Amino acid sequence: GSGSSQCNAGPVQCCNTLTSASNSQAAGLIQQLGLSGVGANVPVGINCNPITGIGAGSGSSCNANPACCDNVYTNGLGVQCNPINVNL
Repeated sequence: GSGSSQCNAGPVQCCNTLTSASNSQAAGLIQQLGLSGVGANVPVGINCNPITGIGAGSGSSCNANPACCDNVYTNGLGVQCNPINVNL
């Protein structure tokens, strides 16, 4: 097991903050990568990494905010991050 059982759009992500692309944190990153097409209502994951360390929490989960994203860039910017159910 890799720990990425959830998320059909890729591997499981652990974001420092799940917010919208209208957030200054997100757009800062978005504009760092030069991402066009991401509107203000678009979901994004701030500082997201792939949760591939089984053992953190109840197994695989994020201490901050767990999400599934369409794309996650190495700066940690995720696009289209939907919140994962972790004892939601």
